[PDB]
Amino acid sequence: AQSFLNRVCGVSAARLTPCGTGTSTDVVYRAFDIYNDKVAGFAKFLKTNCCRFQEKDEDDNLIDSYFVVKRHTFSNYQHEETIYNLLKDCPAVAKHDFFKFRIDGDMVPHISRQRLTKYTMADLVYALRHFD
Repeated sequence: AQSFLNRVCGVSAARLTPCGTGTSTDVVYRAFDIYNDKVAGFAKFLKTNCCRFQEKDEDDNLIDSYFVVKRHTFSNYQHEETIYNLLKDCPAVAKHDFFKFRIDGDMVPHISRQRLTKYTMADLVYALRHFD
């Protein structure tokens, strides 16, 4: 519902406006740099397992800061929690926030990264190397 948004902004000061639907994911077309068993390369894929929330300034201005909450597996969910707890104290590590929110009869785990930007650096490099 709406309380999901009230959990996402968690404890800081947001002023958060949804960036899509209600409480589900949002498709985007973003440049990835991927290598595994099947696909390999630097190409524009279409990412769809995140929820985006854009931060509102005072004066109800829209500021360049997005809360990106990803919802994915449970087994992966802790591994990332452990490694974050290890690297927590670095200055360059985007502040994470791990929780579990129930939708239907499931407390599905979410991992929210805070105060990130619209475009990553892969997007800059792609846009400047494949220029049309």
